[PDB]
Amino acid sequence: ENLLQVYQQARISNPDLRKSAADRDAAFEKINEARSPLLPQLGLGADYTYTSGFRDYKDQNSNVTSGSLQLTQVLFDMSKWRALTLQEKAAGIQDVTYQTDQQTLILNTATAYFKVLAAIDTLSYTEAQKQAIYRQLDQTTQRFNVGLVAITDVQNARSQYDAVLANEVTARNDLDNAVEELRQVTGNYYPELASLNVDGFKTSKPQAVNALLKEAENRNLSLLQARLNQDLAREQIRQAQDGHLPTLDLNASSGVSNNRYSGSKSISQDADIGQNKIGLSFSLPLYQGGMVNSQVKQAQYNFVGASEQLESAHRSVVQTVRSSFNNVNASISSINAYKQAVVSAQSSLDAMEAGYSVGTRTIVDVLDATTTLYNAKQQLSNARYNYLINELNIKSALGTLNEQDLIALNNTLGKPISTSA
Amino acid sequence: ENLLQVYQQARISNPDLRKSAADRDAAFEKINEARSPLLPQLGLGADYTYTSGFRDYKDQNSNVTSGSLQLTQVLFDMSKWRALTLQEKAAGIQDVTYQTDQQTLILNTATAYFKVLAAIDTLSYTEAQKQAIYRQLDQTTQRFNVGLVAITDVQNARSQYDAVLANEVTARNDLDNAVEELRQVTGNYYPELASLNVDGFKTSKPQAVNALLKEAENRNLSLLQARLNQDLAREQIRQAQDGHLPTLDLNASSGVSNNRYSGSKSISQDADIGQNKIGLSFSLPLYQGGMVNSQVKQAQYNFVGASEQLESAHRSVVQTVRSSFNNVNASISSINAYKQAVVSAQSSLDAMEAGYSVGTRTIVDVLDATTTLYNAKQQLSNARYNYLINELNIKSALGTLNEQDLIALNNTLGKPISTSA
Amino acid sequence: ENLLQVYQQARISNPDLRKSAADRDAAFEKINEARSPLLPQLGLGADYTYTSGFRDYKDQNSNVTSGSLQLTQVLFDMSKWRALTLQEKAAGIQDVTYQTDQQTLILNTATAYFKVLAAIDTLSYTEAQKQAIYRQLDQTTQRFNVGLVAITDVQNARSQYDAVLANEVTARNDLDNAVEELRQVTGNYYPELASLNVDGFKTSKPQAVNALLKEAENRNLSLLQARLNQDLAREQIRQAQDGHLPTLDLNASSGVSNNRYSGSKSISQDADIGQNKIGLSFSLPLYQGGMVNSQVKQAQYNFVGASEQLESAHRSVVQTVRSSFNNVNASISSINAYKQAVVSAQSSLDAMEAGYSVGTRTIVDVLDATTTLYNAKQQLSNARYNYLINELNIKSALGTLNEQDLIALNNTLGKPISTSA
Repeated sequence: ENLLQVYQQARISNPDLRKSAADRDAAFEKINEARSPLLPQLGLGADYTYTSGFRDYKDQNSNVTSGSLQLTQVLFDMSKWRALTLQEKAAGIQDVTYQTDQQTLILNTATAYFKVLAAIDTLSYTEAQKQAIYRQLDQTTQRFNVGLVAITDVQNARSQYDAVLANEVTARNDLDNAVEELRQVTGNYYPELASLNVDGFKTSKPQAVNALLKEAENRNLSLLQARLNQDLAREQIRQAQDGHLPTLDLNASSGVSNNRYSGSKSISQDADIGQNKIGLSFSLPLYQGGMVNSQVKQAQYNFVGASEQLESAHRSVVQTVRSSFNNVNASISSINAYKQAVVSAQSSLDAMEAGYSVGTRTIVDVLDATTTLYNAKQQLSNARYNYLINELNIKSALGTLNEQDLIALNNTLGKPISTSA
Repeated sequence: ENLLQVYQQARISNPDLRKSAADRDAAFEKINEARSPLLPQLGLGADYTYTSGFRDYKDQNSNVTSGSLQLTQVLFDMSKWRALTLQEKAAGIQDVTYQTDQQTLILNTATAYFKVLAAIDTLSYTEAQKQAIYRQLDQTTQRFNVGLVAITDVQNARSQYDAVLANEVTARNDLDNAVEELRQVTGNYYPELASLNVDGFKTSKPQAVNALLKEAENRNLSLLQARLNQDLAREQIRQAQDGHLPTLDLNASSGVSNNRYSGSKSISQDADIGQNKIGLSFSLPLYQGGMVNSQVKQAQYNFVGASEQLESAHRSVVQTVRSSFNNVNASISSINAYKQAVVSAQSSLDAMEAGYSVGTRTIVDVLDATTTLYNAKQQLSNARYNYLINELNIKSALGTLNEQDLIALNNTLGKPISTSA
Repeated sequence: ENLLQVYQQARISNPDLRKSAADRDAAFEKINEARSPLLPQLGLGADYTYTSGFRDYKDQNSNVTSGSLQLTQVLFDMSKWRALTLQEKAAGIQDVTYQTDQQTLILNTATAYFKVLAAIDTLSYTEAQKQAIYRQLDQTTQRFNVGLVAITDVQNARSQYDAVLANEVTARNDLDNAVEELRQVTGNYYPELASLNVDGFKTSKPQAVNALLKEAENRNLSLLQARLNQDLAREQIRQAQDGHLPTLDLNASSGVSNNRYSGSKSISQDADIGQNKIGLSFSLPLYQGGMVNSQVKQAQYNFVGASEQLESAHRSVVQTVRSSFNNVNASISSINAYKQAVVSAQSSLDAMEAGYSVGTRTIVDVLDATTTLYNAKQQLSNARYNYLINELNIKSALGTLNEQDLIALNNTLGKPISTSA
């Protein structure tokens, strides 16, 4: 149909993106799950015991029926506060991952679309190669039936034709499997896609690499995730440090009991009482053997690990940006080179035909020139499509990949073409 | 030896499969580990305190020697029941993974076997190519020593011979490394394997793709694992919902104590008592700040995630099945094409020899035709072996991969051949 | 600059290695975190309640102000001891992983260095190929302007020149991206590297494969990690078995309270008391429903799993060693073969030039011979560099990879060469 519509259908019906969204929302709710303990923790309890006497208390039994409405509340517990902040930061991380999955979806959809298109172009060029080989083979066959050309040329052409047939089979299989991958990405089978407009296709030199690097270190996603994890490790250090601190707990209750002491020797008086109390509960772990002073060092070493992960991510980002810039410029230069190559190879094929007419060159040279020509055409098409893919990879490293780049692309796509075979 | 015996030795002595089996059994025992808490939790305790008086209780000491035979039991705790069911479902999942590992073992063993065989065939064809090149080179050398052919042809043939030597070295290394991988899979080194019977080799068109897809969505393993995980997520939702519910606990004891109050101001009476009691313990978390109402939403979002994983698995399965069907048909068509190509290339080589005898064609064309012929033979052999591998991949996507398919294959294998070099 | 200096800069400024070191130290501190509980666990508590009377205790209130200096200590708890030993073993495992990361760093640095060098050599040979093609094209152009050669040869040469231009573009891009990867590894951009000294380059047959296998099974790192995990599983079995055992706990306190009973019906006497006690606390889980007898079976099955992982690691090690030995010998044989091929191809190119002068051979054959010659040169260079890489892979499987092997290598490197283009 088109690239934009394909991305729409994907975004609407892609499961990996939906799973990342689910995880994001699950984290944003784990936030409340962690806020819970800082809120009142009202409860309720009961009991019914039957005490007896095994020795020295013989015949002194009892029948209790107790209830309780225990309530709890936390006035100072920094560990829970830090866990809450940690969960907020993890939610931010999962949001970043959702963004990354959006970008990955756009990129994979475009990659599959252009793989399908390159497969179509390759199949068409291979079929054209086969047709040209068959034309030459038929010419030689007729000129042999009359008595001009020898069986040698016929057999050479037959061999080349068979090889081309095998290559065509391979190309058809590749095209079908590419359509299947496109389906796996989007969900539907596309019998007609939007082709490329080479009559107006043009390449634009990318922007300065230093500006790309600034925009990347500012807006990239893996780097952002790394620095978020660094902040998370800092907060973990603080969480561990908070182990040295006290923990208040405003308790409360509405206790009630119904004692019914029984037995012969039972002397105590049956009492049905109710006890309501409200009090605090301090705590201060003076010493624990080194749990806190060890968790702190662990958290500091994990913070070091996160800092090093951040540096590694910066290096990977620089590599990605530089490689994408370089291979974009390379795709441009190769487009130009393969254009010149196609022109020169068509000229050389005409010259080889002239020579075969004369007698200098041989049909094998003609067929090799034809193969070279059509291989050059294939390489040119693949270079165009790789240029597009590499532009997208650039815009991905920058984290500025969105439907707008896909619109800029779709502006390029022109007439439709079938995925048949 | 043969493919069936190789698979037997593997299944008997493959460590990855054994590890998956170990994990399966570990889960089936974690079942009982989780059933435990629902069973009585009898225990035993003791104590020996020496109380004193810091202020207002001075000279009022004590010496207690207490014992206890605490017993516990759970009459209503849905969280534990749901954990038990969860562990049962995880055991089912691990069983599915064990099945998947069985299939993967069969497939990897066959892949390695056929890689070794293709390496042997490639090495043999390369050696034959070298021998033909040397025959032509010796013919030219003699015809030059007599004074017919020029040094030019000798040097061309020498160059081609050297290139073939290098390719032969590469092929020998590949064969040896393939034998080593086969060993890594099975455990033993195989100096004689069972070759292919091309004199009776034939290709059977696979069954309809729609029937394949039905059988796959019914019997595939990744899809089954995905739906099992979906059910697991449902049970997790119920487990979380169960947080709103009460929790009974039938307590019990046989308490005994021996108080020996000491001190000058000690007025209480020394008592050696025994207290046996049996009672219940209700519980009802009216409010907790949102822990349950948050765990529930988390579980619902994880259920959504599992549903999306299931859809992704369905898509991947469709892709796998369609790709396997397509590349099977492609292997058939390529077998036929490369057969025709080998025939035509042998004919063209004979024609080039005739031409070199005449004077039209040149020795370079002869050697290029020979190289084409033997490359075509290599491609044909590799196409056969890939057809077999792709049949196996089909039967894997369907989840119907077992020793029976390997027997159907081994029926194909014929005379033995050595892995030497 | 050089290989040794590059490895120095890497080791000093590589983030992955630093992260592995951080994890190692974090484990060696988790050791103390786990030793903690076996040490005194002094604490401190307080309380302030206001009891009332709901029914039958009306007007019998209270105002307590309690304190406590609870102390704890563990005299027999085998679970904690086994956890301590487990953490020690995990620290050993992480140390092994740090060693593995050191080796991986050395190997990746060398791989990137030699990839860059091979890219430089390939680019230079491609530029030389282009220059030779242009020389032949200019000769033909002049001989056509005078009236000797036909437009046919001119066009053939033009086509070949264009193809070479495209290949040169690809090579330049590959070189730049390789330099970028080298940067990602080390941290700095290297405009001048140390080239290879082919004038004294030589290959040494590796040592016997059986000795390699002994040294590997003795000093390899994955195998060592596997057996360490096996021992860890044994200790886990013992940890689970320890669930049957008792658990003493030397309690202690310095309790103090200030009761201020209030109310009209309040008859009890206000008391400000202090209670200091010190006692033990036994424990003996006679029955638990099968938790211990199930954890034990789980640990035994996990021990089986670790044993199978160990066997798999042994097999993978054997495969790695045998493959490295084989492909080293293959690199040697291919070096020799490609040397002979380069010599013979240069001779054949001279012969083709002579023939074109005569009239037998054609310019297409000349250019094909030139392409073959320079492809052979590329293959020779790549074979040298792969021989070096495979020597390093050998020394890696043996676990004997260190700065000394890099020094042995750097001894090979000679004059410098630029990474420009």
